[PDB]
Amino acid sequence: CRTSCPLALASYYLENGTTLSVINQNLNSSIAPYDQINFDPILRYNSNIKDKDRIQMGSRVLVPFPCECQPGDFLGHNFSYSVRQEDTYERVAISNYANLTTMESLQARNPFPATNIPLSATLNVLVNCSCGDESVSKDFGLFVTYPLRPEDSLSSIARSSGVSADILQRYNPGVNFNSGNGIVYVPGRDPNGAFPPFKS
Ligand SMILES: *[C@@H]1O[C@H](CO)[C@@H](O[C@@H]2O[C@H](CO)[C@@H](O[C@@H]3O[C@H](CO[C@@H]4O[C@H](CO)[C@@H](O)[C@H](O)[C@@H]4O)[C@@H](O)[C@H](O[C@H]4O[C@H](CO)[C@@H](O)[C@H](O)[C@@H]4O)[C@@H]3O)[C@H](O)[C@H]2NC(C)=O)[C@H](O)[C@H]1NC(C)=O
Ligand SMILES: CC(=O)N[C@@H]1[C@@H](O)[C@H](O[C@@H]2O[C@H](CO)[C@@H](O[C@@H]3O[C@H](CO)[C@@H](O[C@@H]4O[C@H](CO)[C@@H](O)[C@H](O)[C@H]4NC(C)=O)[C@H](O)[C@H]3NC(C)=O)[C@H](O)[C@H]2NC(C)=O)[C@@H](CO)O[C@H]1O
Ligand SMILES: *[C@@H]1O[C@H](CO)[C@@H](O[C@@H]2O[C@H](CO)[C@@H](O)[C@H](O)[C@H]2NC(C)=O)[C@H](O)[C@H]1NC(C)=O
Ligand SMILES: *[C@@H]1O[C@H](CO)[C@@H](O[C@@H]2O[C@H](CO)[C@@H](O)[C@H](O)[C@H]2NC(C)=O)[C@H](O)[C@H]1NC(C)=O
Ligand SMILES: *[C@@H]1O[C@H](CO)[C@@H](O[C@@H]2O[C@H](CO)[C@@H](O)[C@H](O)[C@H]2NC(C)=O)[C@H](O)[C@H]1NC(C)=O
Repeated sequence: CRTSCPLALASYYLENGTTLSVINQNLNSSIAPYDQINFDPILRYNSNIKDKDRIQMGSRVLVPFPCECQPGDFLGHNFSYSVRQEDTYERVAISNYANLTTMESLQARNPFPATNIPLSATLNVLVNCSCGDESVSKDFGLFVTYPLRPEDSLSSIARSSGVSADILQRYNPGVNFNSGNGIVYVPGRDPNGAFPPFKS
C-alpha cells in the first residue's frame, strides 16, 4: 500500500439496545483489547459518553482499530466474530457490525454456507480504513470509517466533524453523502481533540 498509519477509527451507530461491551467484544483488537473491565482505549475517543454502563441510542461510538495493508493492496482490518444463535451474514453486517462491513464481503471471505453458519464458528470480518491522501491534504492522517445513514448529508457531516465539505468530498470523490448507505472516510481526532497530521 502507498500509505500506512498506526490506527483508524470505526463509527458505530447505536440502535436496538447495543452496549459498550458488545461493541468492544465485536471490534476487539490489540488496540482495543476486550477485558470487560477497562474500556479506556474506546472511551478516550468518546469524551461525550457520560456513563459507559448506560450508553445512549441514536448516537455514534468511535472505536480505534489497526489499519493494515490487505492482500489486494487496500487498507483494512480483519476482526473476528464468535457466532451466536440466529446470527446470519446479513444480520452480522447490518446489526452486529453496524454497516462497517457488508454481507457480500462476509460471505466471500468465510467458508460457511449462509443457511448453516455453525454455533461457535468464528467469522473473519473485514472493515476498511484510510490513512489519508497527501494530494488532498497534509493535515489529516487519522480517519473514521463512517457508514452513512439517511439522516446524514455532506453539510451535516462537515459540521459535526469540523472538516470542510470540499475536503470531505475530495477524500470521497464522486460519493453522494446524502445517499443513506455505504461508507465515507472522515478525518478524525486524537483523544485530546487535535487532528493527527498525514504521515508518509
Ligand atoms: C485477513 O484475512 C484474510 C482471510 O483469512 C487473509 O487472506 C489470506 O491472505 C493470504 C495472503 O497473506 C492468502 O494466502 C495467499 O494466497 C495466494 C493465492 O491467492 C490469490 O487469491 C486470489 C483471490 O483472493 C485468487 O483469485 C487467486 O487464484 C490466488 O489464489 C498465494 O499466492 C500466496 O502464496 C504466498 O505467500 C505465502 C505467505 O503468506 C508464502 O508462504 C508462499 O510461499 C507464497 O509466496 C498465499 O498463500 C490466503 O489465501 C488468504 N486466505 C483466505 C481465506 O482468503 C488476509 O491475509 C488477512 N489480512 C492480514 C493482514 O493478515
Ligand atoms: C446472507 C443471509 O444472511 N441469508 C439469510 C440466511 O442465512 C437465513 O437462513 C438461516 O440461516 C441461519 C444461519 O446459518 C440458519 O441457522 C443455522 O441453522 C442450523 C440448523 O439448520 C443450525 O444447526 C443446528 O444447530 C443445532 C444446535 O442448535 C444442532 O443440534 C444441529 O446439529 C445443527 N444442524 C445442522 C444440520 O448442522 C445452526 O446452529 C444455525 N446457525 C445459527 C447461527 O443460528 C437458519 O436455519 C436459516 N434458516 C433458513 C430458513 O434457512 C435466512 C432466514 O430466512 O435469511 C437469509 O436472509
Ligand atoms: C482481541 O484480539 C487480540 C488481537 O487479535 C487478541 O490477541 C491475543 O491475546 C493473547 C493473550 O493475551 C496473546 O497470547 C496472542 O498472541 C494475541 N494474539 C495476537 C494475534 O495478537 C486477543 O486475544 C483478543 N481478545 C479476545 C477476548 O478475543
Ligand atoms: C445498516 O443499514 C441498514 C440498511 O439501511 C439499516 O437497516 C434499515 O433500517 C431502516 C430504518 O433505518 C429500516 O426501515 C429497514 O427495515 C432496515 N433495513 C434492513 C435491511 O434491515 C440499519 O439500521 C443500519 N444499521 C445501523 C446500526 O445503523
Ligand atoms: C474494502 O475495499 C475493497 C477494495 O476496494 C473491497 O473489495 C472489492 O469489493 C467489491 C464489491 O464486493 C468486489 O467486487 C471487488 O472484487 C473487491 N476488490 C478487491 C480488491 O478485493 C471491499 O468490498 C471493501 N470491503 C468492505 C467490507 O466494504
